[PDB]
Amino acid sequence: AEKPKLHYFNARGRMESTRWLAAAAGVEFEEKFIKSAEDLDKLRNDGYLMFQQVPMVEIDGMKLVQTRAILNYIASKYNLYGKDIKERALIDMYIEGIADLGEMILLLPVCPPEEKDAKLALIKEKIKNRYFPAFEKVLKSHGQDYLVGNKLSRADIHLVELLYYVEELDSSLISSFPLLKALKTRISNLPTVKKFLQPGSPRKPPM
Amino acid sequence: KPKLHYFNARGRMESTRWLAAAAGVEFEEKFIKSAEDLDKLRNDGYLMFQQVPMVEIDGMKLVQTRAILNYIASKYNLYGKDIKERALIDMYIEGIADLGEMILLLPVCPPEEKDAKLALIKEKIKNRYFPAFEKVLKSHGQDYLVGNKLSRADIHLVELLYYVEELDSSLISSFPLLKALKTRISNLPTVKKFLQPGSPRKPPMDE
Repeated sequence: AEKPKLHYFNARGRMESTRWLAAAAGVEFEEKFIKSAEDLDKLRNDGYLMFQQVPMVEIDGMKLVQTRAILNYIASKYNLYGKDIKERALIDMYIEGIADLGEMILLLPVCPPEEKDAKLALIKEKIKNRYFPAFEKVLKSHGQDYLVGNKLSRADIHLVELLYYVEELDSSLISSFPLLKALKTRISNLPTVKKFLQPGSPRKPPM
Repeated sequence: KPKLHYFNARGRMESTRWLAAAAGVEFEEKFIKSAEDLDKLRNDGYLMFQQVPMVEIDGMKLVQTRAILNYIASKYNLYGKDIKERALIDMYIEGIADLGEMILLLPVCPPEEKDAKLALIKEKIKNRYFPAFEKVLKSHGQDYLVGNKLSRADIHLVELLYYVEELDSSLISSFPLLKALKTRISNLPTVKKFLQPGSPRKPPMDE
């Protein structure tokens, strides 16, 4: 078959969690960077973007836009979405929480300086009182190596992706959560993830 | 019977009310009225991220809108036949949610920004979203968005068409197929029942 093709800017943005997930799944893919406005216009004009926006991933005859659509399909194809419907609910619950926190951090740079030193305080407070304790609690509930069904899933990947960004913001934030640390160590040590974390992978830098 | 915990309002629960009801599911609701109605669910451990919507369903307490919806869509055979169908469904409904979201928080928009944000929402409706969906209907000529059969995508799009009608009734005017769909979907027994006075269908907010 043809290798999936990822169309985005040569940046993290809204395409990174897809890069992490496909790499974690050991899926080989090609990137096509948008590097000019005219490049993006090429895409619209050719009819490649349903809602005129990227990320778009070409995969299995499809031109999938919308991060959640692209990720849902990849997680499913490569068996990282639970073994049943109830497992998918826990997974969706977890990863939607991660997306919410993700979202905040993603857009934190593109706001005013006036709204900034409170939005940061508000992010850090939610990490430490809402988000991190909830994932710790889940890992403590079962004592197992993965978040769901004692098997690696997209929740592990997306959370560990998130714990990497949380590190860049403030490395002290995980410090009271030992099981999250252990998870971040365990997942970074999986062969595919470890390859992704190595220099030269498709992992992107911060802005 | 599933139990919706939300405020007595549309909010982030309404699209679940539509979907439950389209699928012939009787649910109960439990309305939060005070900040200490909310505060009870948090300390009771009922909310994973201390937030509503929450649905009690099949022994789970599911939070996050997308988790609830995905679960209900699959359980009631409204999520397509396979992963490729779901992907087209996901692509479509995430587009819908993106527009839904802009419309959902128009009321809470800073008042000096409201004029531009409203004007931008209409531009997107007219140029981005409504044509994408007209083009889909026109490409297969079939009565439903996906798989020649009822899916959550038809339900979510129709719901949106009603919020767009409340905003500006001219917007749908040159989208014949969107018009045709809104009509056919609103005459499905369960939906017609939902649109009738005295259902769990919630009003627009006003203050």
